[PDB]
Amino acid sequence: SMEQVAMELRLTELTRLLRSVLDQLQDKDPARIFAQPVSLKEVPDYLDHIKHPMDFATMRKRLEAQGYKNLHEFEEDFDLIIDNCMKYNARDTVFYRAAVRLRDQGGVVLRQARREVDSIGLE
Repeated sequence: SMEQVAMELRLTELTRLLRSVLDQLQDKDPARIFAQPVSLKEVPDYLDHIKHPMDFATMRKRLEAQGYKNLHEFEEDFDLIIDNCMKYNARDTVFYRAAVRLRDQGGVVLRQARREVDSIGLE
């Protein structure tokens, strides 16, 4: 149907915007600490601690499959990256501190993303 195609175009539009947002957020992780999933070979107990692992590569895979229906779902996954890190790692670590900086700098980006999604009406 035509209505279905129009909804699909809206999803494609949202995906384009979120790709730009994802690129901007990942730029705030210059150390690439959050670029890839935590390795279960190198951290074998990780899933005993963290029940829903997340990372930028995994978000990008979901994004390119148009798997985020709205900004809230995208933000959920970004918050997992930060929140998982701040639980597993202690405050005095480069990992925790990178997550704080990513959260703070990312908030700026997500503030304007929300306005743009509302403004152009993408969800």
